[PDB]
Amino acid sequence: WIRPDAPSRCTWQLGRPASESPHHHTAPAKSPKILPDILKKIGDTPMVRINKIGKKFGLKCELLAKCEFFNAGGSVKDRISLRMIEDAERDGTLKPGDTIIEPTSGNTGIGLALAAAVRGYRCIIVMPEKMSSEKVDVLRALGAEIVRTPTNARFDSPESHVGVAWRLKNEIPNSHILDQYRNASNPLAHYDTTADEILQQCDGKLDMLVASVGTGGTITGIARKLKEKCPGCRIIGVDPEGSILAEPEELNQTEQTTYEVEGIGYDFIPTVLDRTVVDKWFKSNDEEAFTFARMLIAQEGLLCGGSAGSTVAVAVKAAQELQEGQRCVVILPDSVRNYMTKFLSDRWMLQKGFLKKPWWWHLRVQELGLSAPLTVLPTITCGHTIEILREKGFDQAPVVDEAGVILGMVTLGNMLSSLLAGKVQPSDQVGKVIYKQFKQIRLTDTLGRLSHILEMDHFALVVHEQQMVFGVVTAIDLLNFVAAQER
Amino acid sequence: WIRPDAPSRCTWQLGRPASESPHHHTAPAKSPKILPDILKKIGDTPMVRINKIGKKFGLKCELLAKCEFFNAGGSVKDRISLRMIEDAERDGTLKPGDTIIEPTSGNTGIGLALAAAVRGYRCIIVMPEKMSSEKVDVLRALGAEIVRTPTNARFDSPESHVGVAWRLKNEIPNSHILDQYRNASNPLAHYDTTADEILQQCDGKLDMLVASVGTGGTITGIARKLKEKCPGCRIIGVDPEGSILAEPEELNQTEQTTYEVEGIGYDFIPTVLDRTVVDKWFKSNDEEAFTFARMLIAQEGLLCGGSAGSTVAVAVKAAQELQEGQRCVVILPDSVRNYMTKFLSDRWMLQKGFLKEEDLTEKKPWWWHLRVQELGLSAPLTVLPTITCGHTIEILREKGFDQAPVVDEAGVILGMVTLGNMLSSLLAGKVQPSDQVGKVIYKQFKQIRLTDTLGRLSHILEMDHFALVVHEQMVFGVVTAIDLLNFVAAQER
Ligand code: HEM
Ligand code: HEM
Ligand SMILES: *Cc1c(COP(=O)(O)O)cnc(C)c1O
Ligand SMILES: *Cc1c(COP(=O)(O)O)cnc(C)c1O
Ligand code: NA
Ligand code: NA
Repeated sequence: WIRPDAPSRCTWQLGRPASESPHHHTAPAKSPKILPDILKKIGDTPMVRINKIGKKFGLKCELLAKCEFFNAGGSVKDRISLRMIEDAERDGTLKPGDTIIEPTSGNTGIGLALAAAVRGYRCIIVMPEKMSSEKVDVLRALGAEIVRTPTNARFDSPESHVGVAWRLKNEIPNSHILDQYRNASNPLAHYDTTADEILQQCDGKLDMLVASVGTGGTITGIARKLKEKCPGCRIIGVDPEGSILAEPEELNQTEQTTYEVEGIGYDFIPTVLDRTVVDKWFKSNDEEAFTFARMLIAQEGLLCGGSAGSTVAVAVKAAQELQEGQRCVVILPDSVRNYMTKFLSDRWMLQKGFLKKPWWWHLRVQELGLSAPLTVLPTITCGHTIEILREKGFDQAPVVDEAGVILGMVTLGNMLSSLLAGKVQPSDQVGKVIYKQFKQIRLTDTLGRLSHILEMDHFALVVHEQQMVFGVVTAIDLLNFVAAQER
Repeated sequence: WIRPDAPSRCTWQLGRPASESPHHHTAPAKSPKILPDILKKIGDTPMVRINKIGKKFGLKCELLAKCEFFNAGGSVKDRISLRMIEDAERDGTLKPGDTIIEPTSGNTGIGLALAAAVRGYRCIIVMPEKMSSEKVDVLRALGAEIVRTPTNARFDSPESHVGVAWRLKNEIPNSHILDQYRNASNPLAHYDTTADEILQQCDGKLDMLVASVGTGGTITGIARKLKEKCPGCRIIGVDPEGSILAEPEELNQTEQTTYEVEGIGYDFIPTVLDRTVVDKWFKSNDEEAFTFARMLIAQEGLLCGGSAGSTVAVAVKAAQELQEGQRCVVILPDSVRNYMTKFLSDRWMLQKGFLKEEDLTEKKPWWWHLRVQELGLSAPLTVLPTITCGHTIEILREKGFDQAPVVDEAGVILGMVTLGNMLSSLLAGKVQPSDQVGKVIYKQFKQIRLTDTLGRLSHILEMDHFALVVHEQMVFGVVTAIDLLNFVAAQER
């Protein structure tokens, strides 16, 4: 076994010329008009000015986001996945149809699974239990095999994601662990490409770089290059509370060692992380990470993930010293796709304790002044439905059976349109026209609750615990109320 | 009210010089090094060669995918959202802080909500009930207000997405419906940009273009440009069963008018759709759409949506008429993000009948239907929750076990402890020998029955490390992925 935290034997030093590098460096390769496969859509990610969040928190400098979620697999890790595989192929390590096994928090796994799918490798991913089910869904669809490990397993225990990866490799002939924690291809991808894109996009002018840290390849690769090209650029590392990557060590004094944000922080120092090139660390927490991720979406239209939020949360503190004319770049590592049922969900945010209202929000449904609806039996014909709605002056009716079970809604307009198009005959029962989907809501529920319900259903049927329908309410009724009140 | 199917008053005809257009026309532009905002990340999408799928279905031509899911909002509609807003701003129609209301199947709503978030407009989306909750979650996060309409509401009834959009607008001052069904800004975005990109990318050489159809903006804009610049190019339109877009009308004969694929097909002919520039239509269905979308992911690594699947399902038939050296381009409209809990989920697919246990078990390994009991389980040592960390080390070592379920006096399973994690914890000073195991115990696990299959175990092991075998409450066994691997390897030796 080779431990993921063994001290690095890299003899790189700032001031040492590139000639002396024992490593293979891949230069930018002119992209053809037609990409031979999706793996060429990795790199050259956009750099986008942040327009509202910096100003809101009193930054004077320019704040720019390097948006790594536009890579083919949706994350920054697509760069290292591709580079680790290509170098291993060049080395003769990785032969056609071999098996790739990787311990990952998710994104390196997705990157590797995507390349494996394209290139024809068997791919086995080992991922802690805390990681999102959205990651599992994409991994499965890409044909990866998936093993999970307890989130709280110490990294050197047999059941850690690293321990289990090495134990699987030992049982599977022609398997390899490319090993993002030790493989130079990880930070070198960022040194050769990500860093050169940033310089190019900024015309070599950059005062601060803020990056969250997991393996440390991103911050290490970018920093080694920037210290060479742009030594005035301050390097700011972001580490979650619970992790021990940050220096000085006094920053890491808490009991808690778990957190909800995914992809950053560890219980060991990865070999590829060079902490000497980080000028200053900040600790982040889950609440600010998710607050800022939601802000990035809502104010900048940037559909990014949790650690992107961590990074920007730090950047608005760290770049406060910068002046107008100066420039801070942040790395946004992955996409909102990984977190659809996590921080993107208000219910989740509430459950986890991580979370303004219009004037009408706390009012109750009954204050709408509901009209008691006409109801019809499910045995009514399409023709008699038209006749009774028009005769009684209603445009719709709940269909309710003899036992009082609400079966759905019919409307005058849809019944007429269906008749006139020959979809139903006047003597048909209403089965082919009835709207079956609706949501019940109480007389005593809030209009806020109604508003939420109306994001999923057209019709809310008003009921009460104490068999009767008190009203049918749609979004137009709620608007009419709100508008009338304020006119 | 203006019906979204009124006959087009456009007098374009194939052969009329571009100098006769009365429209505003843009073109693809080089983008700046630093984007001023994310709305610049729209257009110039990749054209990617499809390497496995074409060959597998016998195609001789080159098959290329235009991947619109790389746009800022995740779809092709980001092009028309931006264009409709920019034109309405230049017009003087849309003023600072006005309200945008749009009837949408979801992607145009997302596009407009994204632009509205950036530029500061109130945005109200009106979306049929069938559209995914993933769309709702993105819309919500972008600050859009969301209203829904019955999926099988006829377009001309008051409760359709188009009818409800009109009724909302009438009650909200300073609101506008940009109206993708009638607004020239929709097909023009594709005529001016999408089509020109496709031609630049193909060096002006292609033989067939296959596109699925909803508003008709994509196919109409592309086809009008291609018919002018590449008149050999065959235009193939894809329409779901249940929709009336396709011609001849005989193709549209069907029992149902509902389907699960999102973003294509309608019960009316949108004003922006020019069907005269479509050479041939193919009817698609849900099963092939989702089969092909999953195949695009699994074989090409293209993280696309349902209608992308519809399009490729048709392309592998339509392009059979092409020979080696010809080229077919397909439009892939949106991303897998919208369908995470729909076609991406095997449970949803099974529930819907688009996946049948038969070919779900054809691809299955020999061990798949063996039972957990056939692993030959060892009775595990269990320990009480009052055991100390020190005594856990001792009893595991003494009795020869690497792990033990923690089980209270009443038989409740509290979790697992392991020798390795207990020792690492002790050596690192996280616990002391006399501590109880609360801080080291793994509380997460999944129960499985002796009579469950190894296929079921395999699924379980994609979510949990430990499966604890129980029966109707003694523990029969503890199983992990490594145990399953060892068993399969031993039987295959
Ligand atoms: C003048 C430039 C450089 C020199 C002279 C240098 C030198 C070395 C040497 C001697 C090794 C040890 C090989 C071995 O133990 O088998 C090594 C490993 C490594 N280098 Fe470099 N290196 C340079 C640049 C870089 C850069 C730019 C990066 C990353 C951005 C990097 C990352 C690594 C990593 C991750 C390893 C593996 C560490 C280990 O196994 O302990 N190096 N380097
Ligand atoms: C090249 C010569 C073209 C001419 C002479 C032409 C002409 C016209 C005219 C005169 C109208 C106004 C209808 C009215 O309100 O009276 C119109 C509307 C329109 N045009 Fe064009 N057009 C051209 C190209 C295009 C192209 C390339 C597209 C789409 C790619 C397009 C799509 C439309 C649409 C969607 C409308 C709105 C239709 C309506 O409201 O009924 N046109 N066009
Ligand atoms: C990997 C990752 C990071 C950190 O990048 P390293 O190069 O591993 O330090 C941050 N966020 C997410 C979501 C990641 O996957
Ligand atoms: C809009 C859309 C289509 C059809 O494009 P049109 O330009 O409206 O014909 C196909 N698929 C998806 C997912 C869409 O959003
Ligand atoms: Na993590
Ligand atoms: Na649809």
